[PDB]
Amino acid sequence: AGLLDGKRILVSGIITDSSIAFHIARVAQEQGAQLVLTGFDRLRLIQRITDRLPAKAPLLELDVQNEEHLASLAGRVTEAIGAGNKLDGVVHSIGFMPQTGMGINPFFDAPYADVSKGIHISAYSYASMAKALLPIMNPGGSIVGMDFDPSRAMPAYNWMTVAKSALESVNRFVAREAGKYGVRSNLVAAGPIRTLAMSAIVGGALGEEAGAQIQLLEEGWDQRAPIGWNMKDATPVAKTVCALLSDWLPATTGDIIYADGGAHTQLL
Amino acid sequence: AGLLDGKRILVSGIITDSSIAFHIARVAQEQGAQLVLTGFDRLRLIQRITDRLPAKAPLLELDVQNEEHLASLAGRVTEAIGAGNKLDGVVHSIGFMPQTGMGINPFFDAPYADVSKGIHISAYSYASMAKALLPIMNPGGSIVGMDFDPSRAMPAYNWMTVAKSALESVNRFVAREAGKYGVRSNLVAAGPIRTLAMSAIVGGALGEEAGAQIQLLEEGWDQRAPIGWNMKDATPVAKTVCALLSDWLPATTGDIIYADGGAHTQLL
Amino acid sequence: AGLLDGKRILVSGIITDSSIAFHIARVAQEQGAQLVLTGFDRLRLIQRITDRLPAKAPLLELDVQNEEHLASLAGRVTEAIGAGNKLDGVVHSIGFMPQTGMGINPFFDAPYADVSKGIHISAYSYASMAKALLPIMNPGGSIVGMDFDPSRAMPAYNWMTVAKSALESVNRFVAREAGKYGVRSNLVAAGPIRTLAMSAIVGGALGEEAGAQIQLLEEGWDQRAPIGWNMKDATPVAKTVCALLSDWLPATTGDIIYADGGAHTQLL
Amino acid sequence: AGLLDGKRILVSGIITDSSIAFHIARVAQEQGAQLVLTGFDRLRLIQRITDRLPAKAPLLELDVQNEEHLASLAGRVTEAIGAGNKLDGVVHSIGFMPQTGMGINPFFDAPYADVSKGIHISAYSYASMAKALLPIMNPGGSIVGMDFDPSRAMPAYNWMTVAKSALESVNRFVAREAGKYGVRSNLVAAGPIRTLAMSAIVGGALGEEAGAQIQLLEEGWDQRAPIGWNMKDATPVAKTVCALLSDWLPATTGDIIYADGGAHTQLL
Ligand SMILES: NC(=O)c1ccc[n+]([C@@H]2O[C@H](COP(=O)([O-])OP(=O)(O)OC[C@H]3O[C@@H](n4cnc5c(N)ncnc54)[C@H](O)[C@@H]3O)[C@@H](O)[C@H]2O)c1
Ligand SMILES: NC(=O)c1ccc[n+]([C@@H]2O[C@H](COP(=O)([O-])OP(=O)(O)OC[C@H]3O[C@@H](n4cnc5c(N)ncnc54)[C@H](O)[C@@H]3O)[C@@H](O)[C@H]2O)c1
Ligand SMILES: NC(=O)c1ccc[n+]([C@@H]2O[C@H](COP(=O)([O-])OP(=O)(O)OC[C@H]3O[C@@H](n4cnc5c(N)ncnc54)[C@H](O)[C@@H]3O)[C@@H](O)[C@H]2O)c1
Ligand SMILES: NC(=O)c1ccc[n+]([C@@H]2O[C@H](COP(=O)([O-])OP(=O)(O)OC[C@H]3O[C@@H](n4cnc5c(N)ncnc54)[C@H](O)[C@@H]3O)[C@@H](O)[C@H]2O)c1
Ligand SMILES: Cc1cc(N)n(Cc2nnc(Nc3ccn(Cc4c(F)cccc4Cl)n3)s2)n1
Ligand SMILES: Cc1cc(N)n(Cc2nnc(Nc3ccn(Cc4c(F)cccc4Cl)n3)s2)n1
Ligand SMILES: Cc1cc(N)n(Cc2nnc(Nc3ccn(Cc4c(F)cccc4Cl)n3)s2)n1
Ligand SMILES: Cc1cc(N)n(Cc2nnc(Nc3ccn(Cc4c(F)cccc4Cl)n3)s2)n1
Repeated sequence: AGLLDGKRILVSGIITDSSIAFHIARVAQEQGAQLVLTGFDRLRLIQRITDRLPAKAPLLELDVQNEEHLASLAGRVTEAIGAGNKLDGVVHSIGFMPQTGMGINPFFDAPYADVSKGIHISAYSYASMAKALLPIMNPGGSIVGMDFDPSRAMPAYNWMTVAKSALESVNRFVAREAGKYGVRSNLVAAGPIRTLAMSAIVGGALGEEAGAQIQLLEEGWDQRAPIGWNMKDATPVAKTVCALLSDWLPATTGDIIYADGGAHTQLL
Repeated sequence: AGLLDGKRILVSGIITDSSIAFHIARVAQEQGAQLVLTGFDRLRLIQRITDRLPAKAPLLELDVQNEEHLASLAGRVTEAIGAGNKLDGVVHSIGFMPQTGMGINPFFDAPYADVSKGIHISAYSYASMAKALLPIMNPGGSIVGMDFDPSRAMPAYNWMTVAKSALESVNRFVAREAGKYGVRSNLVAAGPIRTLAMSAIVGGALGEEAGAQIQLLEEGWDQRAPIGWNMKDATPVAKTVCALLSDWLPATTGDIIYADGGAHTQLL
Repeated sequence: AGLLDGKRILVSGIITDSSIAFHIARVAQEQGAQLVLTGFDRLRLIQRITDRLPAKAPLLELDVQNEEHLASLAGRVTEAIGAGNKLDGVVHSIGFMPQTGMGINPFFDAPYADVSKGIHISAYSYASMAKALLPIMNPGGSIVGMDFDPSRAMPAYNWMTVAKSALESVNRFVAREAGKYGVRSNLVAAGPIRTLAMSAIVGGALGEEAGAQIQLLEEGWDQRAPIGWNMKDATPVAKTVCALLSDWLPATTGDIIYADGGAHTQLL
Repeated sequence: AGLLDGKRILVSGIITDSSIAFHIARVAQEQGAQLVLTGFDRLRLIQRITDRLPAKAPLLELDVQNEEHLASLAGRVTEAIGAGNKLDGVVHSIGFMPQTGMGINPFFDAPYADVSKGIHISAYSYASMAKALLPIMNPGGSIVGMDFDPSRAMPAYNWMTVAKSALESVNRFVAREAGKYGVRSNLVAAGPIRTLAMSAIVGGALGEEAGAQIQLLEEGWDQRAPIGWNMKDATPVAKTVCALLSDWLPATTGDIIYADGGAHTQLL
């Protein structure tokens, strides 16, 4: 049967059909999973997109910055999957950093209010989500988050790299808490993916240099990667999240699995 | 419709039914894989152990230190799986370090001839095996090897830790070579497993202190592991090797997946 | 004759004579450096403590959360060292995490407002300080910050570990900026030291079950440390900051130097 | 006075006036150290080179592969520095990998006899040297070895990268032993240095493709390094070894100090 056959999985972070979460949800559904989806702000738009998934799935509003949304989350999920049922998987595919903190603006010019908003959404919310959903998770369960290797500095990513460094630390502590429930907590450090936003930067939305920068990053990534890297294909990343959601990585927690073509293991 | 259905996989390193390779072979077979097994010396003695696996599998002699064994290996594998057939997976579960380099003997007292024998078997042979089998491997294939996290020094493991540090480097270069074939190369860094040598030291073979050191390591490993660690259970390790042998980790190469209960991510 | 002879160095973070910055200031002064000191809140207590240093040094108010304090900082430093003079070194020995995010309070119960305050002071302010002081720094100069190894999760440190993970990332980006000035940026990852909040008999934000855990950390640190760890001696840490402030580590930037007795390199 | 004033230091690995050890020996002597030098094979030539150092220093024969040379080493050093005197420092600047294991030959084609020779000289000998000299070292002493970051694979370096991975592991264990003597053990991970052999490759000794590979590595290194990288200047590397030989890094052992311009901390 499917790799996630009979598993109830919550998938957050679908905004467009280019979203890494859209591919995670598609592959999970193809693999037998029953999903609950969470969306933020543009809920009629998210619903129009989630309608294109292989199967029907409840859509729940979740702004990770809203305390009431988090407090009611477990209650709202239980109502959607049915009383007496628990989640076997949670996918955090949420990330945000204002333009002041990521892009063409100098590193020193990012106001802390902006950096703090980005760290809240990109790092702290991994713990928020785990706090809310662990009480309605089954033993053997899995929490997966999305990472972009922050171990070395790079142009443009700036405070998003700082936020991913914090996310990596948050994951290690979430694992400590999750373990009390028999639940694993891990990250998928993916190589660059051509989402709508990335296609817009490459296209010059923020100028020729920011575009050239992303194309240069992508070129070197495919070059270093012993098996190559196709930024236009999120399926290898989606498959890796599903591997972690499955029972096939049962002794891995507080960790990072690199779905990057093996680029991080090569210098040149 | 198991995880490795229709896959032809070579599994090296079975000596007892406690061997990590025995559990890898058992889980792979349970998951629909057609296996070729390689054994070191015994063969007749090894065959009686492989006979206890869920299904029949050809047993081939392979001493990684013997040049003729490696030269003839691909030819012998092809004969066993049938002309026109190729391997989809290779499992290197081979390791050895003489008592002089691993145990109660001081680190400075290990003669280089002994360290060299251990490095040959435990590290260099990962490249030797890849060299021999990559020409008879299919695109999308996977080479998996066994590691014991050498990133920090520890008592007793001494030169076996040094050998694993070399193994980790070898795997990153093997990935470069394997990529030319569409093949991934990765290591499963396992927590301590009660195999032949481990059960011997615990049992008192190198005295009361040495046995006590291993029991203390194991206690602390389970303590650190947010999901715990059972050194008497190789199934979580075997399942992880199968995840890497599958098509569910398609963008991971030259890497290390930690099947250690998440112990390496926790300080205390 | 001294290691920092003729060097003008700014030292932040003195509150008591137990403060790592007090020892950095003392060793730097012993080594020929001319200092400018920055203090926060209790500027009367700070002045009396700084009066105990081997030599006189101007004391300037600096709350890293106050925008005006940062905007006026370079101007105020220049006034103290004399027009036409620039800093050769900058020491960031600033850290803070509320009791909700560091201690016995559950990890999930730390409100983001508290975590954000801690990340602002402990991580973001390293960039804030570099932004303010780099325009008044000389080529060959050095920015040093204080880190506590966050690569593995641990009890009690909780969100302070998350903040140090962010600090490490901030340092790599600050190095990029500093390099444009011929200035190096590095962190000193110290072993635990009994400073104001760490205090067990007189003062301290550490009490009851948390105090028990920090005692287990202490003993563990010294056991792991091949050269031992004295939590009551900040001199080895102070000497390491001075090594980075000197011209003896001229090719090291965006890095971490561990003054921890070597504990981080040992498993057991 | 000098950074190594009154310190008795053994310096190995001088073969040409371009050798990293020649610069280490020159800077150490400039900084007040009294040295003992060890040379291999071409001792009349080594003497001619070492005659160009700022001060006279005894030259001792030491082939790290010769057991008698190691057994007699401490005795021979004591005779040179005078009875009752001990070394305060030891510099291991020894490295070798045959052309089959480093260069233009395929990674899989390196015979183990060649790899074993290279690992013996480049990694194992760090432990051999420490075994021999620790009994004649003073508390507070320092053992320093030379490294080239092997954490990521790269073209051409092949089995030398594998040997450096082993060296890094050896260092962590040597630290455990050294600590019993109050002696620190660390490695200096240097960026590429234009030694005679490097100038020969760049110049086309192993063909145009190999030259271009080295030139490309060096170009990328200077690019990533926030403070740049001059492969033609060994002084920043020599100064870093001296910082470790001094009393200014007293809490650092079993570690790696990167004298690489900060390159290893930057992706691009
Ligand atoms: N695209 C890449 O190259 C890449 C690489 C590695 C990791 N990632 C990470 O993958 C994740 C998904 O990003 P993506 O590339 O699919 O882009 P995306 O824009 O499709 O996804 C990010 C999601 O975060 C959601 N979000 C933002 N603020 C929120 C809030 N307050 N509450 C709830 N949801 C909120 C958005 O609605 C969106 O659905 C992010 O964590 C991102 O950092 C992306
Ligand atoms: N047991 C643990 O705690 C642990 C932890 C991490 C990694 N590992 C690694 O897992 C692997 C398997 O070891 P194990 O623990 O299952 O024990 P094991 O004793 O059952 O297996 C090691 C195997 O190596 C084989 N071997 C030795 N020399 C050989 C040679 N010259 N040619 C061919 N084969 C040779 C032996 O025949 C044996 O089957 C090793 O690489 C080991 O280092 C073990
Ligand atoms: N003590 C340890 O075990 C240890 C270990 C590793 C790193 N460190 C780090 O060393 C540094 C120095 O801390 P310490 O241990 O000497 O203790 P400390 O309490 O004496 O020093 C922390 C300093 O931060 C200052 N500070 C707090 N909020 C501030 C603000 N808003 N603006 C400006 N200054 C502010 C305080 O006034 C104080 O001087 C910190 O960054 C700490 O995280 C400490
Ligand atoms: N040049 C670089 O790009 C670079 C970068 C990082 C590290 N390193 C390392 O720095 C060290 C110094 O090498 P270098 O580049 O200055 O070149 P080098 O050739 O001048 O020095 C290497 C030394 O090893 C000695 N040696 C070889 N076999 C020996 C044996 N059996 N016994 C004793 N000595 C022996 C040689 O005589 C020579 O003095 C080596 O460890 C090298 O790996 C070099
Ligand atoms: C790790 C990662 C990668 C991506 N795309 N995400 C999701 C995002 N979350 N917040 C973002 N905000 C911003 C501010 C500016 N940009 C555009 C831009 C850039 F300037 C430089 C590089 C890439 C991009 Cl897309 N995106 S992007 N997370
Ligand atoms: C990482 C790992 C674990 C196991 N079982 N292997 C396979 C081996 N290959 N050669 C070995 N040789 C020897 C010599 C002595 N011992 C026993 C011992 C010890 F003294 C100290 C620590 C642990 C052990 Cl098991 N094992 S163990 N590799
Ligand atoms: C890495 C480090 C060490 C120290 N002293 N600092 C500076 C600080 N800044 N704010 C702090 N605030 C707090 C809240 C509670 N405590 C006490 C406590 C604990 F409960 C558990 C562990 C350690 C400690 Cl110290 N300190 S500590 N940074
Ligand atoms: C880490 C490091 C760098 C250097 N030069 N050393 C010292 C050496 N020890 N043995 C060496 N042997 C060999 C075999 C072939 N080459 C030439 C060559 C190459 F093919 C590829 C790259 C660089 C060079 Cl120089 N050097 S070089 N250690």
